[PDB]
Amino acid sequence: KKPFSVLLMGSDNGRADTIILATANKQQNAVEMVSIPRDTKVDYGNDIGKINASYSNGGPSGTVSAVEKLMPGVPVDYFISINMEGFKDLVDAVGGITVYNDIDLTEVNSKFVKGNITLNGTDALQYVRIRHEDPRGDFGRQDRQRDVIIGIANKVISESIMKAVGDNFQTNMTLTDITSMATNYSSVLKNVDSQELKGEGEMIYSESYGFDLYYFAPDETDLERVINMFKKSLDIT
Repeated sequence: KKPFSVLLMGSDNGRADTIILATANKQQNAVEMVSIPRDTKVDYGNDIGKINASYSNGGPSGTVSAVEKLMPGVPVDYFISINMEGFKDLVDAVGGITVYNDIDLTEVNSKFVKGNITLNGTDALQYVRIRHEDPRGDFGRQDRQRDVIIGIANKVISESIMKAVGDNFQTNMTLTDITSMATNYSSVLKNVDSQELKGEGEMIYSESYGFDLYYFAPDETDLERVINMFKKSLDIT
């Protein structure tokens, strides 16, 4: 059971407003996720850009190509993109997820109490989009993002639900693909470590628009740490 990767995407011309790369490994028995910031700078040649805009080129496959260029060593095996509608459905189509909420967030929704809570599509999205209310800042939105993704995955392993979500869901994976994963990599959900690519933001003037835009310069040092980590996650050929 060779380990594999899958680029998780969240949309909303079109853009990839959330980009998460993940690796599952039966041996190591763990999931390794990395959320690359949506503003990550990318060269086109001659013209710079934000990684989230790689969606414009060929839909999702485009972003996949941007993540692979951004991670030369690392190979992206599968991809799965959903817009927010597709998200809401997906959660309900699986009966709603369940997650451990770290902090009292009842000021956003009475259900966002402490401990394990159950959320339906709408409620899950309201959970994930929280911000000011969570004292943990970006890492906070990051945990919550993670929790919902694993919460959705623990349900999936307990299908033709790709009909209830349909058009808002896109994956190069097949039906027999998901099947094999639930029946072989189920264990990989025991250990799940997600982290955010470290770097710095910067304002670089734009010739087309007429002003400075925002870009994220990932730390060259950490980019390798995570690149090699992913290679070690997939057993470098």
